[PDB]
Amino acid sequence: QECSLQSCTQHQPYVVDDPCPIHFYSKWYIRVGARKSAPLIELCVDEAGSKSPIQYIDIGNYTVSCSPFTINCQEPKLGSLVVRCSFYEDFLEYHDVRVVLDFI
Ligand SMILES: [Ca+2]
Ligand SMILES: [Ca+2]
Repeated sequence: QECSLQSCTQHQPYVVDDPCPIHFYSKWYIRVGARKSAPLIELCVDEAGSKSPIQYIDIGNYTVSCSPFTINCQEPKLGSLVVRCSFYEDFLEYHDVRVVLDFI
């Protein structure tokens, strides 16, 4: 699975369905420009055991929450929305799943 198609209300908050299978850890990124060779921008940061959206001056209010991960329902302006799914016993064994949105 390389992409996940999900449905939500355009421009309103949406808890993203995590496509990572059992025994995989999830981390959310934007892949800049949807270009494989480009940087991955991490969307959430852990502080004192809780996760919060990184306040990028540019990204705006795209990330509504990291408890749970919640976006405004739209494609990111800066690139693709990607979750990295990492196997619980081998962090070098992972697969990235791009999330794309249909609108209701
Ligand atoms: Ca990617
Ligand atoms: Ca073993």
